[PDB]
Amino acid sequence: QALEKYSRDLTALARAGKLDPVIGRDTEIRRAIQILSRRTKNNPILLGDPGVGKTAIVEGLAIKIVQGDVPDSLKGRKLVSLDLSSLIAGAKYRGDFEERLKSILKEVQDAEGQVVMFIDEIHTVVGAGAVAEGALDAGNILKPMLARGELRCIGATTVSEYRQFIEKDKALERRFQQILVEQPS
Repeated sequence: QALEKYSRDLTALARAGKLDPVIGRDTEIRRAIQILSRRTKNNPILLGDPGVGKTAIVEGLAIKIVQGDVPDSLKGRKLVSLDLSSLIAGAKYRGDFEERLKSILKEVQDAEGQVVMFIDEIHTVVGAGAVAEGALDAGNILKPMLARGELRCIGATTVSEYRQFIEKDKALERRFQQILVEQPS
């Protein structure tokens, strides 16, 4: 709330048997877990073309969490996927857009690491120019939060978009660990 409105709860979906089995991704999922367990460089970012099924890896992580197959750092966590398009479409002015986004993210922060957030197309929230001037830019809120390590976050994007919008930003580069997803599975 409005986290519930503007996110999909992957851990809840996992518990209901609503996520498809993920095969051939044990290594990638294990790596994401290791990354999420670290002090600073602890935001895994899945890189690969759309056709490799990056979201499935996040769904696999949700599955592992709910069966308790994770370190103390992730035991009992809720894993949510942020729905930015719905937030953008539902707002018209910068003020209330940012207030609603801050409200969602404060709820995550107040959970003090009990909530992990997946952000797909993450280059679109880093305030590096993917969002048009004059358009509603989540980067105003998410760039500083991510750069300061205020979120437990998994991201996804393409290699080229990562290199364009995230690479060269030393603050984000420091926080993120790339996981290359080479082939569909």
